[PDB]
Amino acid sequence: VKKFPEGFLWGVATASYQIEGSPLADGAGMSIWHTFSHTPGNVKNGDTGDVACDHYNRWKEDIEIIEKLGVKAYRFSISWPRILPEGTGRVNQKGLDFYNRIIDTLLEKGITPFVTIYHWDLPFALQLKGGWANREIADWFAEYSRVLFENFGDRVKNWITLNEPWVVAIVGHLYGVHAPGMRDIYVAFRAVHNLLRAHARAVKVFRETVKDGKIGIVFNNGYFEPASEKDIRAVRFMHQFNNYPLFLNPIYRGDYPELVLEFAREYLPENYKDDMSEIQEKIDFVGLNYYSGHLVKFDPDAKVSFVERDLPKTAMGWEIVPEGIYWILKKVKEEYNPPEVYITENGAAFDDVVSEDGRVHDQNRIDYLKAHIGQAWKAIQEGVPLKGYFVWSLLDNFEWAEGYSKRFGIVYVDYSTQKRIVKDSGYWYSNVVKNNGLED
Ligand SMILES: O[C@H]1[C@H](O)[C@@H](O)CN2CC[C@H](O)[C@H]12
Repeated sequence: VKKFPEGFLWGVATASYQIEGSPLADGAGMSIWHTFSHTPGNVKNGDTGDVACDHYNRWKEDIEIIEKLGVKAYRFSISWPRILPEGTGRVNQKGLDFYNRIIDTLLEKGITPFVTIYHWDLPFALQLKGGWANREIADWFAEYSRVLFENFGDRVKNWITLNEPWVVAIVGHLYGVHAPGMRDIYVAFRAVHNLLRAHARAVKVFRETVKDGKIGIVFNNGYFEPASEKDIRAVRFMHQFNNYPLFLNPIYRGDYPELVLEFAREYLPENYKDDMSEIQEKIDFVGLNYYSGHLVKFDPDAKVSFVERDLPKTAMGWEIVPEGIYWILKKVKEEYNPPEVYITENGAAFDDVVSEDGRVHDQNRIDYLKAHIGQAWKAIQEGVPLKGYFVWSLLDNFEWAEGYSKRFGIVYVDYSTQKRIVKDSGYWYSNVVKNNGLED
């Protein structure tokens, strides 16, 4: 058997825009995901977050599912424009009320809330003022975070400033595949830098307002392997750029990673080091998301291309490489030694079907999760201070530019009826949580 530490936090995760629907209900302002998805051509099948899983109405039911599964922690995000419809200034009590009910319910049911302050749904009003490209967002984000802390910090004690700031910056502002849908490398690197400044300002406000809780930040990570000797530097660059070092080198060491500076120095503000002392504001934990591995080789035509491997893949076409989760956990301890780590997302999209027996037989997803949980266990045996693990996601949901076409839930959602059907993977996970680990 593989038993986890006493009190290890088994969780599930969601994000506001992906599950809630009702984006303009009760005085909410538009987000950049509302306006991005309502722009033709941006999202597969013209899908939007208008209805999603209708969690805005079905939240009590969904939490009852978490409870019934015995899951111990719920990572969810707050929609900024539900709270401050113009991004700064006016606070919307109905927005606070929505999350207050969720928080109180979780606590009543003995489930630990982990709140993601920013999970990509920037108020559209702030995008008009440049959004993450504008240095003043450190102020706007600080003011937003302060509202959350003042209203919820008496009850919520575990906070995450930003979800995947690499994606926010690069996918949103260089690739243009996510909101706000821009393709400018100078903007994208100013967004990187402003994300860090905003994160640090929020941590600073947190220390002034919630003297009893913990705060961290969540990064996407891939397991990059070289296509050979030589290539190994291509791997070094992808790790430094795409993984936690882009942000943790500033936080812990006060500068960007060496190979990021080699590639991107000219795109960063001329005097960006002036902000590094503030960026080093102390954090309580590091959240790592992990899903996939990539074979990487140097390619002269960022000087990196991916090499497709004949490995099992998910419906995203992502290679399944469970040892990657062990690697990234080892590597983060070795590089920055954060006092606590969480796996804040791990999961898989498969072509789920409801069988004639009314069940969803996702053995592929069970196998995926089991292998990664096993590799995480290993890291713990070797001294990584991993305190919890969160499955992405509780529910099938709006998967950004792929729309509803990609199902990551351990619970199936029939969008025609909003019916929830717990998948075999959800039942399997509940048993893992109950046993505090693998093989009964
Ligand atoms: O739905 C998104 C989520 O909002 C992000 O935090 C990153 N994720 C990685 C896998 C899947 O793309 C999931």
